[PDB]
Amino acid sequence: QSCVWYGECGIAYGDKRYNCEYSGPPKPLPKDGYDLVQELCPGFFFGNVSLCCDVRQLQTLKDNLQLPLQFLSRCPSCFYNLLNLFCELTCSPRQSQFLNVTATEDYVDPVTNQTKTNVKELQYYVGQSFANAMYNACRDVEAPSSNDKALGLLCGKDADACNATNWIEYMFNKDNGQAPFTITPVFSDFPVHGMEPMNNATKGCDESVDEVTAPCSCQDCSIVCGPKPQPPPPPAPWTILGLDAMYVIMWITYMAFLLVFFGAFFAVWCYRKPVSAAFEGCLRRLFTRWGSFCVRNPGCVIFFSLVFITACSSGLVFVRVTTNPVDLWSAPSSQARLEKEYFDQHFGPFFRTEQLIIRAPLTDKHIYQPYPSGADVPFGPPLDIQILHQVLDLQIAIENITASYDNETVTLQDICLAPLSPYNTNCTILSVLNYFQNSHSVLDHKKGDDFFVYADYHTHFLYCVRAPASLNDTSLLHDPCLGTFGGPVFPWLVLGGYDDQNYNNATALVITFPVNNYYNDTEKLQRAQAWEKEFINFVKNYKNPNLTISFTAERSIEDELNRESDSDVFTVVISYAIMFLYISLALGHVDSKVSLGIAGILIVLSSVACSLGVFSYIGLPLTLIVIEVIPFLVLAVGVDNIFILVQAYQRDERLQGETLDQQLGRVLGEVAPSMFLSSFSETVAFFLGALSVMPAVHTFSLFAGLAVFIDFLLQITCFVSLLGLDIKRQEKNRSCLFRFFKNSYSPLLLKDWMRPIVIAIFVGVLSFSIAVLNKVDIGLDQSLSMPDDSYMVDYFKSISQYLHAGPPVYFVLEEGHDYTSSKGQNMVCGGMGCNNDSLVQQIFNAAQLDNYTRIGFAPSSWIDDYFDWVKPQSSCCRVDNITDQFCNASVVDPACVRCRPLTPEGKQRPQGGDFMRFLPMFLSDNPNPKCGKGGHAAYSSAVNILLGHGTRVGATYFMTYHTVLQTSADFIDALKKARLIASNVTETMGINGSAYRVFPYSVFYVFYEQYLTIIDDTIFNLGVSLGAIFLVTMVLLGCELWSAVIMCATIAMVLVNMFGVMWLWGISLNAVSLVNLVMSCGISVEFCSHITRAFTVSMKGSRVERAEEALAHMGSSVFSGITLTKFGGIVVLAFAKSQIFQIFYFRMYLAMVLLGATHGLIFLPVLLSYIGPSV
Ligand SMILES: *[C@@H]1O[C@H](CO)[C@@H](O[C@@H]2O[C@H](CO)[C@@H](O)[C@H](O[C@H]3O[C@H](CO)[C@@H](O)[C@H](O)[C@@H]3O)[C@H]2NC(C)=O)[C@H](O)[C@H]1NC(C)=O
Ligand SMILES: *[C@@H]1O[C@H](CO)[C@@H](O[C@@H]2O[C@H](CO)[C@@H](O[C@@H]3O[C@H](CO)[C@@H](O)[C@H](O)[C@@H]3O)[C@H](O)[C@H]2NC(C)=O)[C@H](O)[C@H]1NC(C)=O
Ligand SMILES: *[C@@H]1O[C@H](CO)[C@@H](O[C@H]2O[C@H](CO)[C@@H](O)[C@H](O)[C@H]2NC(C)=O)[C@H](O)[C@H]1NC(C)=O
Ligand SMILES: *[C@@H]1O[C@H](CO)[C@@H](O[C@H]2O[C@H](CO)[C@@H](O)[C@H](O)[C@H]2NC(C)=O)[C@H](O)[C@H]1NC(C)=O
Ligand SMILES: CC(C)CCC[C@@H](C)[C@H]1CC[C@H]2[C@@H]3CC=C4C[C@@H](O)CC[C@]4(C)[C@H]3CC[C@]12C
Ligand SMILES: CC(C)CCC[C@@H](C)[C@H]1CC[C@H]2[C@@H]3CC=C4C[C@@H](O)CC[C@]4(C)[C@H]3CC[C@]12C
Ligand SMILES: *[C@@H]1O[C@H](CO)[C@@H](O)[C@H](O)[C@H]1NC(C)=O
Ligand SMILES: *[C@@H]1O[C@H](CO)[C@@H](O)[C@H](O)[C@H]1NC(C)=O
Ligand SMILES: *[C@@H]1O[C@H](CO)[C@@H](O)[C@H](O)[C@H]1NC(C)=O
Ligand SMILES: *[C@@H]1O[C@H](CO)[C@@H](O)[C@H](O)[C@H]1NC(C)=O
Ligand SMILES: *[C@@H]1O[C@H](CO)[C@@H](O)[C@H](O)[C@H]1NC(C)=O
Ligand SMILES: *[C@@H]1O[C@H](CO)[C@@H](O)[C@H](O)[C@H]1NC(C)=O
Ligand SMILES: *[C@@H]1O[C@H](CO)[C@@H](O)[C@H](O)[C@H]1NC(C)=O
Ligand SMILES: *[C@@H]1O[C@H](CO)[C@@H](O)[C@H](O)[C@H]1NC(C)=O
Ligand SMILES: *[C@@H]1O[C@H](CO)[C@@H](O)[C@H](O)[C@H]1NC(C)=O
Repeated sequence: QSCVWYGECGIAYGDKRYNCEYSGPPKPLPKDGYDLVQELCPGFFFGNVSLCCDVRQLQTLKDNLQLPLQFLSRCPSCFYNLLNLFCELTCSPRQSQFLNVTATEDYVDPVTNQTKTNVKELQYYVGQSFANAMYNACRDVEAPSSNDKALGLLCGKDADACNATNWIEYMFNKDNGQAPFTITPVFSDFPVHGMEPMNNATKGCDESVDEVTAPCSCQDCSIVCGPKPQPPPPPAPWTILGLDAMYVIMWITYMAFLLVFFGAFFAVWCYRKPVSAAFEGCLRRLFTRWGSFCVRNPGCVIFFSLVFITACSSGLVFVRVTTNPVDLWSAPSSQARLEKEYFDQHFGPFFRTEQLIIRAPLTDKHIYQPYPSGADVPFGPPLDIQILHQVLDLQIAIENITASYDNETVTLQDICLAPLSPYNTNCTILSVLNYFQNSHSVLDHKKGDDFFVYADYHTHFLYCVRAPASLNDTSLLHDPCLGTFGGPVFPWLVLGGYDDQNYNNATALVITFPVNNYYNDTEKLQRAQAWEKEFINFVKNYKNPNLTISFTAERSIEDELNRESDSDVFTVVISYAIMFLYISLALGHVDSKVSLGIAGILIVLSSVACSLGVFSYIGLPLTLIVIEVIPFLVLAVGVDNIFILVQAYQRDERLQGETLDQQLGRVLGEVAPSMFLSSFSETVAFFLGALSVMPAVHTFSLFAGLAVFIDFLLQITCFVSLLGLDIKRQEKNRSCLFRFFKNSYSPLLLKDWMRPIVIAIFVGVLSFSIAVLNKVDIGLDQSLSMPDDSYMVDYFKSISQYLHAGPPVYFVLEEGHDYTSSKGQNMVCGGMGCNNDSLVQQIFNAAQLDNYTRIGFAPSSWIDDYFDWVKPQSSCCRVDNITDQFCNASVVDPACVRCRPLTPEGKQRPQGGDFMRFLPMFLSDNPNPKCGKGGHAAYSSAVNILLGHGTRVGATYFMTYHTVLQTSADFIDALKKARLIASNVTETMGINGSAYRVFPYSVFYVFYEQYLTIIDDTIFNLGVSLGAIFLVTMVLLGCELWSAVIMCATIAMVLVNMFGVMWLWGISLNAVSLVNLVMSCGISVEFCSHITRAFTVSMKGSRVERAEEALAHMGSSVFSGITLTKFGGIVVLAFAKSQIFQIFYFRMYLAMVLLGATHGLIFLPVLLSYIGPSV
């Protein structure tokens, strides 16, 4: 056997040369084009080659394969068979078996006068199962900038009826203009004329060609791609018989309660036919004696108390204020905080983002019609050419801003981040104008002639939203849309308002300005914030009636909070003014107590300032929010104690010749145990609520506890002396409620029929509260912490309404992994031979779910890219022969050799020291137009290399994006499921011990890690505070366990009803809701204590009469003392300016006050009447 048509001497036209005829033996290859044999069909290299082939023939094949390579190279198993059909067809060693030249003519040589016979025509025998396996396996390849089949672009006609036999005929036909001579294919599967066609092994778009080349994608093949994944949605509601299954357990219980209760009443109604006294007695004596002492030594007492106030409150000179949200809302040692500490150290902190959500309301969508052919494509309003010009103008102007600072200018070019610098230094700007490179000329330049435009910016947009990483349009335009900074711009980051793939339909435009964030550096942060201030002002004052901008900045939340935290002290001052007005006129009724009310307010403010100052000395910084919510609470408690004491005296009648000290000592000894119990129960409650892990609640709790305690002490002391002085005064000229409570309310409430109704109603409300308890929301909106008139609220609305991607995620593989071994790479890979449970594959599956696991996009790993780069076929890597230095992809090719040898052993992955030998050059590679993307603009940051000792790799991350996250529920779900993925990877890696582990890092993790344990945090906090209250009460009130248990049960009822009100007004259970509940459990005592003690210490006959006696006596002071004061306070606060107050403090306080009032003054009377301790 032998080949024909050897060499290429003839010429058809242009460069087309008819191959020369030569029917001799197959020519041993010259050892010269060994590389070509490894590129065209490596199936020939088993050296004795004896190939009929010629290198000018190999290179003219390669020249013809440019467009087929461009289309079918997407799926290697396809372009592989196509090659099998051409290499064998041209210079296979048994060419004569399946070939027969027909037409040949002399070719005169202008060099030798020697006639060389050209091959004008011949037939090529192709199997039918071969043409069938080829077309059917390549028929699915889609084209770029379209959703057609690449055969639609390679048949020469519509892709709907290009059969498999005709297309090969057209490919071999010179009628297209590419084939140098037309070949008539014969598709016979059996040897005819003694001529048997070629039938080599064949591979479809599903099977892979080599142990390193992944199969074709289901984008370009329909058979490879199967059933989608699906998670099971568990609601986990019990729903016993149709309803919440908690609505029924309670309704069922309540009916049982009402029957077992009225079935005992209506059942009896027919039946008509040293251990305690020793500690409670020394306190009375001590307090009487001390009150007498303070009443007869007023000068010394008041002077020492003022000296104490100043000595303690002068530490307010060292006051520091914390405004950085991380320190406020993040525990200094939480798991997420430690992960953020680890990420900022090895990869540098996450950058600062300044978004811009532009929208064009004044415009309608328009249609784009392709000239040659194609369905109509509608474009959203903002993708209009005029709107694009105006947005480009806005962006180019946003780049000017300089915002001088510290006597020096600070330009964006200076503060923004440029990944690949100092080679390219423009910087990262993520706008849809980067597809055109921010150029009016590039945006307007058209490539058509009158009556039609060939290409347009519509065409460019459509091509690169499909392929945003190209370096040229390569389709009648030949322009890249990679971006001025170098690196792709993903269409989901620069657009919004479209529908699930149709970036044509985008209704909004997103524009991001990434800025470097610095780790332990303040001049740079000051510089960035100084630029951001001017950016904000500019964007705020830009008019442009054609656009509706929703903007933000990294420093905008902090600015918003410093503006709301100073806009309500103007609120707190009116509150104290109304408190003083009420206190001055109501404290007894020149029967006016204005002088005494002023003294009480000054003692209270003194207590506030003193608390703040002592803790400033200790070093706890102020949150300025506390400094605003603390005064209200302290005023409430102080006014209650003052009124109790002053009124028991006012209501006290003097024995025989008593001057002043004896009466005051007697009144204080009989009133102090109660005031002391209330003050201590609240101090302990508050201090104990200062145990959670949140610096804002921690410090607030501490501050408020100390202020209340110090205020109690200072009041009881300076104020009892000053009360003695003022009582002496006025006795030289220098009740209507009590009648009611005893006269018409106490008797009514305690009748024998009204009591069962009241108890039933209150137990019913408690049952309701227990039923709807577990339906309380969890978390904070993050949009309600802002005023109403702010632009951040609008920005959050715009996000929720338009954006499609969320915050980026980094799956940080900690330091300690190998990376220099087959298995060490398989654990990390998302590739050919490495495992199916690897990190990248697991993140890929998670992204495939995208609703269950809130991870939206593929990992975009660096090791997969590195391997693609190092593969010899790619050829991007190329070293100098003598220097072992990185030869760029654009080089004269003087002496640079390929990095990996092009052999079967070199095809494998670089497992040994070549990995770490070539990795740095990759990470230093730039985006070369001939090579590709390079590994500098995307992975230089993502890979850490330790110098020396073999240059072992450090910590690396694989960053993907979250899905649009709109609510606290969304954020907590994202955190949880990211943790799940990380734990799976950590498990699968099978680490010896816990030397290292994978963990995900996102910006909001520190702010949302508290809601993964907030429920157990609430349980612990509430239980501990209530047990502390219980113990303090059962100790201080004597030793009666019955009174203490009744009071504790009433406060627990109050808390449960607090949770009911939470559910009912839409308050969430965050660390603020939790602080207020743990506080309320401490304020309830202030109500529940007076009534129960007035009941306990009484020696009348029946339970009803004891109840009415306690009600009259103490409740006349309790309704006027605590209720009205706290009510005036809350009604002034109802008009807030910061949202969080007006929602949580106002609602929580109104609920607490009115709930405690009702419980105390009604349910305590009746419950004691029924089951109170006898004596
Ligand atoms: C989201 O974008 C897609 C396309 O990117 C929109 O699909 C197109 O819908 C518009 C609506 O008018 C059609 O103009 C267009 O269909 C055109 O071409 C067909 C081809 O025969 C023609 O018969 C029609 O008359 C029309 O000219 C749609 N494109 C196709 C065929 O896919 C989709 O509607 C967008 N979503 C929204 C909210 O509009
Ligand atoms: C992932 O996100 C959500 C899953 O919660 C899915 O949302 C897609 O589109 C909108 C979202 O607002 C919803 O639309 C659906 O439209 C059809 C129209 O016929 C309607 O019959 C459905 O009842 C539903 O309203 C829907 O949440 C969702 N659509 C579908 C078909 O799921 C999204 O689809 C999810 N991704 C995948 C791949 O399912
Ligand atoms: C077509 O099939 C033939 C089968 O002989 C291939 O020829 C080689 O087959 C093996 C590699 O595929 C070699 O190990 C054999 O040495 C060699 N067989 C012969 C001719 O003796 C041929 O390579 C196939 N086509 C391609 C893709 O090269
Ligand atoms: C971004 O980098 C490009 C080069 O990569 C810089 O060069 C540009 O300079 C002018 C912009 O002011 C344009 O007129 C040039 O066309 C453009 N270079 C090329 C190749 O055309 C440019 O200065 C950088 N920034 C901007 C804003 O373009
Ligand atoms: C417009 C489309 C159809 C063109 C793509 C098909 C082209 C690239 C195919 C069809 C026929 C093929 C040619 C058939 C014959 C020869 C002669 C041989 O000694 C070198 C390869 C060469 C030159 C082939 C190059 C690739 C080729 C030209
Ligand atoms: C209110 C009492 C307990 C004092 C505490 C005041 C401060 C610490 C509270 C009040 C409002 C709160 C903010 C509410 C909203 C947000 C936006 C969110 O994306 C980050 C947390 C952050 C920033 C919270 C941090 C904590 C916060 C600032
Ligand atoms: C090739 O693939 C096509 C795709 O539909 C299929 O119809 C055809 O049967 C396949 N060829 C076979 C099975 O021989
Ligand atoms: C703003 O930018 C324009 C264009 O880059 C430039 O001409 C001008 O000097 C810059 N500064 C201005 C306008 O103050
Ligand atoms: C910067 O400071 C120097 C010295 O204080 C001063 O002379 C100079 O004017 C300042 N820069 C500008 C722009 O004014
Ligand atoms: C895109 O198109 C050209 C072909 O004209 C290609 O060679 C190159 O990769 C890109 N253009 C340039 C000028 O490099
Ligand atoms: C809006 O766009 C038009 C486009 O012609 C322009 O003339 C106008 O100045 C822009 N701003 C407006 C109308 O406020
Ligand atoms: C996954 O793990 C290995 C590698 O593929 C294999 O033993 C197993 O069958 C695979 N199965 C799936 C579903 O990935
Ligand atoms: C490249 O280096 C090899 C290694 O010794 C050497 O044999 C070869 O001659 C060198 N070629 C050139 C062009 O420097
Ligand atoms: C390519 O590498 C050469 C090596 O010296 C360098 O001079 C040139 O600037 C590089 N071009 C790129 C990275 O685009
Ligand atoms: C984590 O892995 C388990 C099996 O080990 C699997 O059941 C679960 O779905 C995985 N979680 C994901 C993929 O979020």
